[PDB]
Amino acid sequence: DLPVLLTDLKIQYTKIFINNEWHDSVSGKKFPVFNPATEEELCQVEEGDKEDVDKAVKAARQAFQIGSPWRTMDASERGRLLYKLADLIERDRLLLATMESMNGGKLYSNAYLNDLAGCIKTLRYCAGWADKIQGRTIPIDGNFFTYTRHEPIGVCGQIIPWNFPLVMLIWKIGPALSCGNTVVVKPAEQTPLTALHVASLIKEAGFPPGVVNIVPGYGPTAGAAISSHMDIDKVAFTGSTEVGKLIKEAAGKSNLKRVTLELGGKSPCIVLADADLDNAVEFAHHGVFYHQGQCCIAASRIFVEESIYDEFVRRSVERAKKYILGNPLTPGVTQGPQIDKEQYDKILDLIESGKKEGAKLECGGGPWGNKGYFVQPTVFSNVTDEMRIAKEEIFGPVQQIMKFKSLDDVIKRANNTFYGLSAGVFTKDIDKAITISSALQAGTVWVNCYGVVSAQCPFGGFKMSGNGRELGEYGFHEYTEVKTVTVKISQKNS
Amino acid sequence: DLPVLLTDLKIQYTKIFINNEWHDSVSGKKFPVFNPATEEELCQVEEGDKEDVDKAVKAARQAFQIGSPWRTMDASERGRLLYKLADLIERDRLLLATMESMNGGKLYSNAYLNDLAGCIKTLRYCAGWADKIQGRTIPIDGNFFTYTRHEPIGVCGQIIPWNFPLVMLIWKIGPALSCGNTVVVKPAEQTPLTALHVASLIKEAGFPPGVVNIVPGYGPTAGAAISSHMDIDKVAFTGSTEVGKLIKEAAGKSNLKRVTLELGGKSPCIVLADADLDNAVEFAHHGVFYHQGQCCIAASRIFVEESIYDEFVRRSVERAKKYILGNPLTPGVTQGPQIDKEQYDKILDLIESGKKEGAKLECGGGPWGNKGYFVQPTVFSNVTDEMRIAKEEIFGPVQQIMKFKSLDDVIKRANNTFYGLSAGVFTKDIDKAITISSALQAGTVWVNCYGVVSAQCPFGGFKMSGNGRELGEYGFHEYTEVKTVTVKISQKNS
Amino acid sequence: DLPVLLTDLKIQYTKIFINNEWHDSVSGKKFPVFNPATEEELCQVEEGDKEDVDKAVKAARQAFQIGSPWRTMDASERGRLLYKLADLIERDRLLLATMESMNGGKLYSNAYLNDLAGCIKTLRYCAGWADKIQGRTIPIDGNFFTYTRHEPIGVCGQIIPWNFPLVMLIWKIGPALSCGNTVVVKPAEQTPLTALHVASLIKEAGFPPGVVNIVPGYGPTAGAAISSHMDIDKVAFTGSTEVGKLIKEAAGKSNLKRVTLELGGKSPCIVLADADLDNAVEFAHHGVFYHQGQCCIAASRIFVEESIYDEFVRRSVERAKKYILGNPLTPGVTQGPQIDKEQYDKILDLIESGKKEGAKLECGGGPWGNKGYFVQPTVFSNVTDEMRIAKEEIFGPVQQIMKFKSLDDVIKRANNTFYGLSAGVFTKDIDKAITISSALQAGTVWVNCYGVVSAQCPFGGFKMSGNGRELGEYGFHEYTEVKTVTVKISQKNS
Amino acid sequence: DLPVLLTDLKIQYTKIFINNEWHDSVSGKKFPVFNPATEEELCQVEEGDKEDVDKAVKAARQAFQIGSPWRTMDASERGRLLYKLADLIERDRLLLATMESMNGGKLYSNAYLNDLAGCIKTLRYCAGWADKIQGRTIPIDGNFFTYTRHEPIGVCGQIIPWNFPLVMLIWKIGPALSCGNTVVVKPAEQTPLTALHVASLIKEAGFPPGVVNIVPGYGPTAGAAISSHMDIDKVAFTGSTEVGKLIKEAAGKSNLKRVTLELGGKSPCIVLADADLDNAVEFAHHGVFYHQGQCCIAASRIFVEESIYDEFVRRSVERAKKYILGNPLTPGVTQGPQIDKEQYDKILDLIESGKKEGAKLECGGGPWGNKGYFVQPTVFSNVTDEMRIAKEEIFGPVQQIMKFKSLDDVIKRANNTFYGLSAGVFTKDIDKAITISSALQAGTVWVNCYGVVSAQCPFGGFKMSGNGRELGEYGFHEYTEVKTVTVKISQKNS
Ligand SMILES: NC(=O)c1ccc[n+]([C@@H]2O[C@H](COP(=O)([O-])OP(=O)(O)OC[C@H]3O[C@@H](n4cnc5c(N)ncnc54)[C@H](O)[C@@H]3O)[C@@H](O)[C@H]2O)c1
Ligand SMILES: Cc1nc2ccccc2c2oc(C(=O)N3CCCCC3)cc12
Ligand SMILES: [Cl-]
Ligand SMILES: [Cl-]
Ligand SMILES: [Cl-]
Ligand SMILES: [Cl-]
Ligand SMILES: [Yb+3]
Ligand SMILES: [Yb+3]
Repeated sequence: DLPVLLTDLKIQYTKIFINNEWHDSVSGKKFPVFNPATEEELCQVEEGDKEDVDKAVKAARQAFQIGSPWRTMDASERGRLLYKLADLIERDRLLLATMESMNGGKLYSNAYLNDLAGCIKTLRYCAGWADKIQGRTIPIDGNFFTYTRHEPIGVCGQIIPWNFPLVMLIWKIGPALSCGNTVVVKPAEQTPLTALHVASLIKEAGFPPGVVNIVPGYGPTAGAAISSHMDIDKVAFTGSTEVGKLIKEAAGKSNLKRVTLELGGKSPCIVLADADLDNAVEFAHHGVFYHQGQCCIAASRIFVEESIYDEFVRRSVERAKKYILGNPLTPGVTQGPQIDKEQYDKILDLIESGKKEGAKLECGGGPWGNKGYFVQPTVFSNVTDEMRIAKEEIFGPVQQIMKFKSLDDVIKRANNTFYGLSAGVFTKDIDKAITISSALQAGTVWVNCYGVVSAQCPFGGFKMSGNGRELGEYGFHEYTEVKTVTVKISQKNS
Repeated sequence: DLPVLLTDLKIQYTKIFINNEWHDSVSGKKFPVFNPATEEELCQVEEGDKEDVDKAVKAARQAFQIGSPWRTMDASERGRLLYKLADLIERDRLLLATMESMNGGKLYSNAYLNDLAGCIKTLRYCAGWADKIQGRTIPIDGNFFTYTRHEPIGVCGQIIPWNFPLVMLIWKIGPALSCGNTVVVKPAEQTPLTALHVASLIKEAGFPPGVVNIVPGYGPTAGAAISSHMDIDKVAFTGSTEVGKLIKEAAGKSNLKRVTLELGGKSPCIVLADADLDNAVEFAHHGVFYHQGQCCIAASRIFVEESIYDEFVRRSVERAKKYILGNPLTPGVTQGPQIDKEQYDKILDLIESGKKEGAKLECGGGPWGNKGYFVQPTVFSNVTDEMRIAKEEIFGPVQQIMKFKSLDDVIKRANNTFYGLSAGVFTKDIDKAITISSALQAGTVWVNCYGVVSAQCPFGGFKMSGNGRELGEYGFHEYTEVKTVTVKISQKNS
Repeated sequence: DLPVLLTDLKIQYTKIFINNEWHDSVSGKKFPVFNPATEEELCQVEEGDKEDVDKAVKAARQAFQIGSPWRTMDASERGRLLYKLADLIERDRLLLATMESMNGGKLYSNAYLNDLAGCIKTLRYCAGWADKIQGRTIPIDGNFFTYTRHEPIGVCGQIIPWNFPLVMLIWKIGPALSCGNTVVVKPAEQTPLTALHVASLIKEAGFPPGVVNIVPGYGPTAGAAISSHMDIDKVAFTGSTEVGKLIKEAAGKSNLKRVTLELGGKSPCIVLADADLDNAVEFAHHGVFYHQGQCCIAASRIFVEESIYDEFVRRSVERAKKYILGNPLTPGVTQGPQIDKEQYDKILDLIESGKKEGAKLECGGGPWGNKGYFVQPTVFSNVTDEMRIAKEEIFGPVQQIMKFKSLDDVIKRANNTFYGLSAGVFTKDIDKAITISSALQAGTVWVNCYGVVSAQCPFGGFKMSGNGRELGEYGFHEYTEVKTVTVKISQKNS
Repeated sequence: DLPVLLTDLKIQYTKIFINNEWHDSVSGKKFPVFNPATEEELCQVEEGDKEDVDKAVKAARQAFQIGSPWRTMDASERGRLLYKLADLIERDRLLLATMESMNGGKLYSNAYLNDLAGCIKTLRYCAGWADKIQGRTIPIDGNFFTYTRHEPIGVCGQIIPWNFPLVMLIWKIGPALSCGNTVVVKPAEQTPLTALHVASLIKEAGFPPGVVNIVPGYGPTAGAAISSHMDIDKVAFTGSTEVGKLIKEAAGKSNLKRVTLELGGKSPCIVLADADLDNAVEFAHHGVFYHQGQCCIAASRIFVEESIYDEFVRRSVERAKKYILGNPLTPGVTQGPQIDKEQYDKILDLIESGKKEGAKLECGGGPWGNKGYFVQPTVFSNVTDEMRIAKEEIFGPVQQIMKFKSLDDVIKRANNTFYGLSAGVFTKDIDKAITISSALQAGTVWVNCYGVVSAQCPFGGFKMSGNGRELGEYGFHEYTEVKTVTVKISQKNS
């Protein structure tokens, strides 16, 4: 069942968080924060800029110094702190899910049952790794004793998008903190509020000051200050391809800091004639429409074998026509608004390109309502590979359905993109499932499902959908720096 | 193609191998070695007993001493020696395959193309791990530096069966030597000859003396001397369930040495109605008949869904009726003899139990020829779970075919055995393949194939088919002894 | 600080725990449980025997069936249950530490601050591994897809000693449960009480019924029923060498179940002339006297370089003369009783052998008090390697101090034992610390400390001190069974 | 001993290597290649540019296609090919060492005994990993089967410097090929010759065409074509900080290809008063002077405790005054030339800055000879942290020696650099060795030695000395791309 907050949500935490204390901006400037379902201002937040990032980095650098509490405490106690933070987020789950929905335009049902549960589970997963991060002893040639330390990197700047503010906050700080790093987090200008509430819980849990610093503010200002900072050792980012390129360039020009990126995609589904048809239609539908299409792994190209193409298209339209748009906090509402004017304009412009370029509009195709950034759920059939809605990430509720008959050809078409975040394969054939998934150039391939993401699985893109992996055992590698120590000895023995 | 030796095979190495020198038995006694296809003596071999094992253990213990060449050389040089040994076996492949066939009653085609290639590949695989065996550095609670050494165990006694003399020799010494152990090997009394030739190549490759010692001789004498020896750290064994129990008991009574066992099985195949029928028939046929049925992973219970049962039975009989029995060295011969009188008697007695207990004899069912331990390839249909040929490992060319209709029931029937070495599943359904293989209590489960064994895969039994794993990354664990070293330090840092 | 229970301890849980319900013994028989400090009966407990073990195994087998709640729940939820159990033990820490002290004769200060903290930390460590136990995907030769499952083994019988009842209970059930096994636990007849209280918390935490079963009772009865049971897949044991041999023999005779043993030791310390002398004296003192000497890793042979031998002996005697014997619940008491009459008699008989065989009695040497199994802390100097107190594990407060001058010789003397659980090295020289620790045949080697044991470190013996490892990453291997699944595919790609 | 080539070296391979065939440049242009010891031209080589890189990438992309020989062959056969290549380089060791010395200005003794042995050993190490690169099976939440493939990335562009042409060629292609990638290699314009000879051996070994392509040519032309290429998946680079920044920027602007860099350093040694003084002087001397100082790990800041500073300085000068300069092919010659005019000018300009800024010139300080880019081995004492020779990587035979008395302060001074490739610690104190090495921000820390690099150890920089690691188990991660495959199943079991 779906419990709700029984009193009005009151916003309390609006300031910059550095050394576990609340700071005004150095400039004194604040910026507004809006509800995307009403277009109304929720509150003002301190606007961080380069001078505020500079204060946060100095705090994170001090907290990382040899001999500091965060460097010297047991790894198991790092894990304890993360498990306590997860307990506190669970305590404030109603508050946090409500704030996430109100600020992010996110269905409250999903915010409470999915985002908040993913936050809690991911933190608990990360807490468990803290004292299980291990180096090696190595049988080097010669009379030496050689071991490795998988040390924390140091100060990690982490730039977060607006589509999953809480989940992405925990995906970033969970592994970084578990490995022993300190962090300077820059939440999306649209959605700083839940991150600042989590900062209050980081204080309450007892993390040493400066281990986690949060600087709300804008991208070209605070974000660029992070990417180009001379004392940040690593930057992690999730968001647009364009900013990703900006970050890697600024990183190259400044101090060659380590960079990992996750940059969205144009993820394809291949539905073979032998697929469980109803299962494939349902998973591909949710794959493209989840969170109003504002998901990096959106299943935005669905290739269906000709023998079943028309049935797939009809059943997808039937399912797309069943949505209730409105305020994401009202029960029964099944689609909320897009985040803001920029994304809203982008979706409408791409929908129009689909009409003009000759796609078949099966349903939707325009805006909705008198307030809020709402877009009708839209289905396009007979899409071809050269159309804009086939090539560009839309980040809206816009589904593309294509036909194929040659399996060889559709794999090339699925791979013919600079993106490569995820893919789906729907078939009952063992051999096809293994060989197709091996052939797709995508970081996660789902077979007979879609959008299944768990803390135990590494997640990240092939090609221009990004570099590096998050979560799972493998993701923790990107938050460590390996040191080899080689000691001369009189005689070694195996 | 299949090259052959162009001169008569001459036997040269017949003595006990200790400290890289050839020893007569302490007793002076020798024992005969026979060709199972002719029942004629090939040569005499020095008979090792407890006093000879005692000399070999003293040599292996000396070679393992701290400061010795084998303990102090680079791990990478241990690997070099193993790769050189593989090169030398490849050089003597014609000789070794011929000797293996003549002594072991093994088809020369298989001996040359399969056993010898598996020997060479497994050695090269093991050589690659030598300098990649690594311990850990561990973020222990408190102000300590903790690391682990994955040391060699020490002197490993290794008792080998007669069905795959060379392959089992390399499966044992490859990992043991790669990890840095020293070994005392006791080949089967039936088949000492190829092991002694390999000992000549261990000398030629340059292994330090005492690293590999080979003591030919009998089970209750030399083998029991190994299992009960007070200075052997580990015993590894492949052979009968009965001896396996004898070894573990003697190990418990003496010095609590580590024991790993592989003890054969009664491995089942489940063939669902949707299986590729011809593929399933061919793999199950070879699965049961390979090397005259003298294989631990023999597919000796084949459960076939009723809808296709009669077709499966007919096609299996058709395939079983196509064999040519004779001397395993003559080209075109496709089935050789059983190893000796004991195995021959055991197979005939079990075949007769099948007739008496009411199985349907589809073909074969008796002995063959005027010399050699030959048994007609035999197929039984309508087998039921209480018959002796359903319960006891036969180790002969005797195939059992059963029907089922309830998938739930046939999994229980497949699991209703104290054995658990391997199983096969034949289906085109993705879900069935994953769920059935997860549900079978067997160490290796093949899907739409059978008998696929490679150096990269751990191999071993569930339940009374044995303990521990051989080969793959996981197998190397059983040839190391973990030491934790914990050092007090003034202050640790992550 | 050291909080205490503010009301009398009342014993509640005295029955057999099977399927999360409390059972009387099948026989109806109960046995008494005593306080070793007073020799007074505390309560009666249901006496489990073979028929009760048979009920527990049937319950554990049912809970392990494919499709059961414990097999199908998320690994992460297995970890959740373990973290909840740790929370509950932390809640009942005062109760549990008091009961442990009263039943086990264990100083309350240590019981509360060390045993209970080790229980809580080890459980939390084990909970973190549950969803991080992973198999492999393997690049096998040929056109196949090969992966491994690291499955739970199944029903694990776990026999626990009386010296660390709670800690050993958690060391056994923590890893077993984290890996997904079900367990049948047989606590020491002397000390069943804390295990039965933990069983009440296993119920409260919500573990599915039959996942943990606890059968109090005696060794030759309930314990032998476990070792010889035909449907227990693995037995783990900590206790005497003699029973260890009995278990491995019964395991070999019955169903070849997997066995791991930890069997105590005769652990040596080597103190070089350059050692921090006061540091070495203090660590070696606690190493031998901890928990009245009833510790497997007791530092029961201390070899000290001649130049500093007399100073080491004097300082050790000074420290040994500072103890206060009495009831382990009274504050300020620094040594409690031995567990029972058998251990008490054994210690006194070995002390007398030391006197007769010519050791120098520096202090102690006899019993103490009018009630309770108390032994004066005893120090022997000028011990030689042939004396009984040099060879046999004493398990009492009896310290042996020896001199050496040849480092080569003292390493041989340190290694000249069938035991091999642990060792200590005290030196300021880098090279000596690495080379000596590499040369000692012991499972844990401490450098400039002793007795440092943490959940992150594998723990176990070389030689006759046992087989296998507990805790750390490596310990989890012994609670999994590896299954290789190899799937035929049309074409593989790297 | 040191064998030599008995006939004149004849240069044969001067063309671009693509698809295992020799190509002229698309332009027709060639460039000269010089001997740095004589300043004389050795031969002309085809000059590759963007059009040639484009041909090589197309070939490498074709060789990486699903279904190709390199994608479908057994991993073990990838390893076979690498071991065969190592055999062939060993066969041509005299030829290759001579060519390396003549083209690279590298002492023949080192070229034959060190570079060529490192090439052979590193290849054999890499060959062993090929079929031991494994993914995971993961106990994900929900009813799913999840596994990972550690796939090759794809086409890897690899830009090589002139100081270790062969060793760096093998460090790049060894791991890349072992993991299954295809490569486009751009050797230094100064030193293309040995790489082209190795290309002839790649053909001879039987690597499929297009797996290894080598495009000799210049940095701003062929190198920039690689860094900015839209179909190269990863670029690896070793060389200057400045080019490293250029590569990462071009990578960010083009296709966000993965980048790893190794960029030299300013590596410090800390010599405590208790150090073995002669051992520290010898290791620090070779650490700074190896290969005429043209080593990334040059020990270019040596901090010595005041009590022993003057003795360290004298002994270092004594050792530096014992060199024989001349042609690196003549026996007895112990220092060769610098690579070219640019490096030569840079060294002399930095030597002069040392004089002007007030360092104490102990020996050397100017050029040498009438031909060749020779520099006298130069020692500076009383260096301070603000001088250019303290801050800038010199890449010449120029040693800096500094004093300290505060250990806290000297660690800060050691860390006060944007570099971070390596460091050395010289002390006999266990605690100091562990705590100092933990505190240094450097990728490899040697204790009581220096410059010990082996194929089993990961190697790479902290901070602006680069990102990622090469060699060892950890280095192989950077040549794989992780794919998560998650399959819906009816019910999972642990
Ligand atoms: N890490 C090392 O081992 C190493 C090696 C060589 C030089 N260095 C440092 O660099 C300094 C300058 O030496 P250098 O000029 O010969 O080094 P460099 O970085 O310019 O040359 C190294 C490699 O990079 C190539 N390259 C040059 N410009 C390029 C560009 N725009 N794009 C892509 N590739 C390009 C070169 O052709 C060569 O293959 C040296 O003095 C030394 O301090 C370090
Ligand atoms: C034997 C040897 N001794 C050395 C002593 C002092 C300094 C450097 C040394 C060295 O470098 C190498 C070497 O091949 N490198 C390439 C890889 C990066 C490191 C340099 C070998 C080698
Ligand atoms: Cl992985
Ligand atoms: Cl495995
Ligand atoms: Cl370990
Ligand atoms: Cl590592
Ligand atoms: Yb369906
Ligand atoms: Yb010296």
